[PDB]
Amino acid sequence: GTSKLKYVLQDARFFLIKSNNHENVSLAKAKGVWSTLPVNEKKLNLAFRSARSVILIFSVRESGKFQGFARLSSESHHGGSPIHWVLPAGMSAKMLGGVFKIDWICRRELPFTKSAHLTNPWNEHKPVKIGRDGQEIELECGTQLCLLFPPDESIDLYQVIHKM
Repeated sequence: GTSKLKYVLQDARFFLIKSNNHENVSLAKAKGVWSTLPVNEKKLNLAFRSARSVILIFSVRESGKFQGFARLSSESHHGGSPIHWVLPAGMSAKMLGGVFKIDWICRRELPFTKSAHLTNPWNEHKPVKIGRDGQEIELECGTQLCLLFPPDESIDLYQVIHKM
């Protein structure tokens, strides 16, 4: 192991990402991209310039779990291959903001039952599983949450350390 992981998380910022469906998280896992609404896009872009690592922790609504976490490797950008998200009905892809490139750090799941002892001071100390899409997670909460995930032996953090 967890040492390179701890190095990546040192002084990171953490954001809760809530997805309405598994297909979008699977797309993000396969393509290494994420997109969010502009209010969250601006917060993530500000954070990306401000911190060594900005970590997105993903949870699909009604799943009762986190599905993994990833590190921003770029600010948002527009143009390029349109990502075929499953949009929330109404659902203009034009309503989305730009595309963030992300490097996955752990693609394994963690059930909420394992994070019930972690509260997020930036969301009224509610359990860290609770929060709107884009909710920032305080440093210590976010670090301990990431350390709870089962190690993902498929990922080599040597590559993402060099991007810091």
